[PDB]
Amino acid sequence: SDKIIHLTDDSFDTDVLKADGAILVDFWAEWCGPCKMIAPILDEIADEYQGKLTVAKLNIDQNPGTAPKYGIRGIPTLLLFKNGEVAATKVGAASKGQLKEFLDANL
Ligand SMILES: [Cu+2]
Ligand SMILES: [Cu+2]
Repeated sequence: SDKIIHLTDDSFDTDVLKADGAILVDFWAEWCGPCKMIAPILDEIADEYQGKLTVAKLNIDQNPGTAPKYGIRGIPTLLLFKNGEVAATKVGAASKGQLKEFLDANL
């Protein structure tokens, strides 16, 4: 968790929308087992990709306003923002290797 940005509905418009560079946003909730499984993978990705990527998390139960802005249907959903715009999307479970493939194709 040392490299994960904790987002809220109150901070999203600053920390994501006013940021240049790439930010991987994980939309999650505590009831979601696959979300909890990807959590340690995100710590590893945040470290390996530091300096070309920031990793952030938004809990959709605590912060219900953001996900509908992007039409999110279910979780996990990962949105890769580049300079305030969604540039890539991945839904559902992902292994480390699958997440690295997704990031490498988009960074
Ligand atoms: Cu950490
Ligand atoms: Cu490292």
